[PDB]
Amino acid sequence: SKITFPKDFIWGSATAAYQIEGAYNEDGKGESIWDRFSHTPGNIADGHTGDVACDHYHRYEEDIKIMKEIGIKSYRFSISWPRIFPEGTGKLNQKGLDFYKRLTNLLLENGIMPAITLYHWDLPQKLQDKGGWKNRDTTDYFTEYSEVIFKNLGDIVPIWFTHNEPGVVSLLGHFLGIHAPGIKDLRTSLEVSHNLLLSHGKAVKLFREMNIDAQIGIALNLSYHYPASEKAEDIEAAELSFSLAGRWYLDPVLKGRYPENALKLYKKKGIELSFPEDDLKLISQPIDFIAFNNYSSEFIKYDPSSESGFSPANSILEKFEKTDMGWIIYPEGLYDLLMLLDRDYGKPNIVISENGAAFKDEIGSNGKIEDTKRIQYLKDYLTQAHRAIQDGVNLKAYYLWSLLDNFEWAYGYNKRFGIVHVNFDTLERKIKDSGYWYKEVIKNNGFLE
Amino acid sequence: SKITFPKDFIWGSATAAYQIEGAYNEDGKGESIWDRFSHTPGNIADGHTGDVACDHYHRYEEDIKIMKEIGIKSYRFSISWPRIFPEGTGKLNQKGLDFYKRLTNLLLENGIMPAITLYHWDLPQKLQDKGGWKNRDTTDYFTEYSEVIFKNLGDIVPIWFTHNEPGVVSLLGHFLGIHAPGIKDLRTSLEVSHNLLLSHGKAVKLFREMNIDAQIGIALNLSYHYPASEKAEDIEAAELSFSLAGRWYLDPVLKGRYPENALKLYKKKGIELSFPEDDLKLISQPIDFIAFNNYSSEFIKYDPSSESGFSPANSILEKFEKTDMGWIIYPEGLYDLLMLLDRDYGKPNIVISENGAAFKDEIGSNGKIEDTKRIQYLKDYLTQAHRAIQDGVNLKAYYLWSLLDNFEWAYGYNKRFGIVHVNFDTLERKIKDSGYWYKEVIKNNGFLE
Repeated sequence: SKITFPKDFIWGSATAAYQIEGAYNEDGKGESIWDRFSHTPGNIADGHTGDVACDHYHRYEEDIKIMKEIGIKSYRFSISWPRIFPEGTGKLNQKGLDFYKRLTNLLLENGIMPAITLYHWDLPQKLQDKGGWKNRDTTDYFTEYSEVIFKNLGDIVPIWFTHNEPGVVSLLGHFLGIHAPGIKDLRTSLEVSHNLLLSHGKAVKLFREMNIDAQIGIALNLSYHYPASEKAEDIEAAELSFSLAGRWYLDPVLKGRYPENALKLYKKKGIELSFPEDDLKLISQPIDFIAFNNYSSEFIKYDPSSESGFSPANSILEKFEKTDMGWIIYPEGLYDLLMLLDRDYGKPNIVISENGAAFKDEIGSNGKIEDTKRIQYLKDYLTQAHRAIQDGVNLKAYYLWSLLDNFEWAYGYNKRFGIVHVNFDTLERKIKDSGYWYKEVIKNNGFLE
Repeated sequence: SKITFPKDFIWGSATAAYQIEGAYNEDGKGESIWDRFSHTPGNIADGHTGDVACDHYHRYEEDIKIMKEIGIKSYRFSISWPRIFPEGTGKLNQKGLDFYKRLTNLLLENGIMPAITLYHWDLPQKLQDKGGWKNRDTTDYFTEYSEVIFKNLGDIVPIWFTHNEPGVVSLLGHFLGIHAPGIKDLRTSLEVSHNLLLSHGKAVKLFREMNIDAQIGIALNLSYHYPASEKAEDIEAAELSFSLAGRWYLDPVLKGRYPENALKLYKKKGIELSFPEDDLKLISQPIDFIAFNNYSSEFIKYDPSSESGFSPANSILEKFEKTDMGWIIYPEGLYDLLMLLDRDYGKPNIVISENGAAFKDEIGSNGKIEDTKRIQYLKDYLTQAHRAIQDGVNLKAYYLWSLLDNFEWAYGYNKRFGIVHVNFDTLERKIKDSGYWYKEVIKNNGFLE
């Protein structure tokens, strides 16, 4: 029927600093927890690292020329804290500022709109030696680094994101220890989650003290959690999952409270931590939008066997086509989530910081990546993005993960979310057909479903 | 019978940069191969690191005050290449220069004589990413860093050392892989040995050209290798040891050649390497003294089972008292060595860069270390040091390993060579009776054995 998005609708594409930049020990960059986690056997697939990656630190001219060829209206990227403070606090590395100052000024001049994320998982490894995000002092040092970025880049950068997916940091990084910094303790994982949100609060508070003419938010990891069957135990098992997962960070930020059903689950395993009541008021600090990262959806069943009181319903999930990551494809799962954010947090302004997919790419005998599946995935999800805007959602932006094939954390370079293929041996970019598609979607401001 | 050393004789004590300094990521210091090797499980005992160590970087005032309170006339220490050049070459780091500038000036102003080692194993990790010592271009970068140190600290600082124990670096670090950078390939272990020596040559050749009013040398790991029995297979086995071990580095430096018997061992397992045979004239470059590091002596027997063609004669070695390291005590094994270097290399000027011993220390109820064994060890070895000077040897200096308790590489902090006890929780120095002994031994010159 032709879908057309709002005229003012910002199209964009996203990347992260460690994932693409490289140059892990150049121009006075301090070590990050990821440099350190990446160097140790057993952590990354095939013993990959982010030492070189896409080498975006040197080749950012070539990238921007590509970005403009496709003609994205907004490039979402991450600032490396260790390039701005190698020691987390103290001596400013002016080289690392200049790089991001330059990059932003090349974006503005090429008519592309900058969208900065202030913490995309790096954490200087020096703050990790004094406890990292467990040491509350880190939340102040985050604010110092936030301050210096705002002074320099404040006004000229419209869209800000304090943190990317604090959910995965605390869960994978501090409880399961298959992300950096590789810690494995439940109590610590909950102390960090708080200390992260607090750090978001302190940045917003400072962002209002300075009065930067720009919009700030927080990028959360969010999926819809559907019950396995419309039965009291399974509906409740799902509501507890979403609470432990995405509502644990949504409710403190937007409702100035932690979800009760989750908190009860923690104390039933003999764990309470007395969050000071003032900290939640500081976390709840009003924000100009909520941003989130979606890819799939979860199907939870009741399970006394898991100490959680629930588990995935693998019976149901083995009915969907799966991405290369093993994650189900379910486009409507996006719509229902948008509607959940609309009908639980007061019709806020919504941004999509990340949405995309990972399929096995090849360069064919024609020297081209014909990733019809990625394209299929994309347009399916974007039809449900549109559907939600039609039914009254305030979705202001869509950022495609990712612009470039990059370092996918504990999977290494074995998974490609890029719309621009990157050969990690030659560092040659080949714009995918999902790149050329996206270009036309931005131009036409839609596609004929 | 009282022994008295020459009146000019320089008494000293020795430490290394990574073993005491700490501040492993402060004031722009680049990562080293040791920082990297320490941070990986299964390398260092009890997962110990040199991240903090004795924290000499911040507490050097205190450590000089002690150095002056005890006699010592010269302090031998190591400069961290990564503090000078974080990337091994290119951008300076003036904060790293100023630290070692300031340190040396406090030594000259407290009437103590500086003795600098230029490479004590902390190769910048960036150069290890481009092949490290196996990439010949590291032997040029070594010279660049040497240049900058000579410009600033050349004429002041009388004693220099190009390398520390390049025998261990190549054997442990690049064949056995139990030292940094952890590599396990024989071929690569000999290519590095050559590249290290070559790097020594280039530094001495650059020294002079600049015309620095001071003496340069090289600190080599050196024992004596006694045959198990006075038999043709055992005498020869012992000669082939030594040749692999210490002579491999002695002969190239002082004779301009590699030991034949050894080279013949390496071609018998199908391994040659084309020495450009003019590098060897650059390595052989005359040098003002030869320095070495002795602790024990080896007793080799013939062994067709060991693909070496020899092994330790455990039958004999189990008749000596043993240090905490498991190394035999044999004082006369110093003398015979001091006669072997005196005979076979043209009565050179000799320095002892290191001697000392590791015994289990306790703080008694009197809050004092009564390390009678360390004192016993010391005086036993020094008596044979004297004996060699009486029988003609040109031994100009003795440096006690070590001033402080430190990071003993793969053994962690489990081993104490120090004459100054260091508590690696509090960082409190308690001078170790062996310390107080050594103060009197410097003041009255020798001692009554």
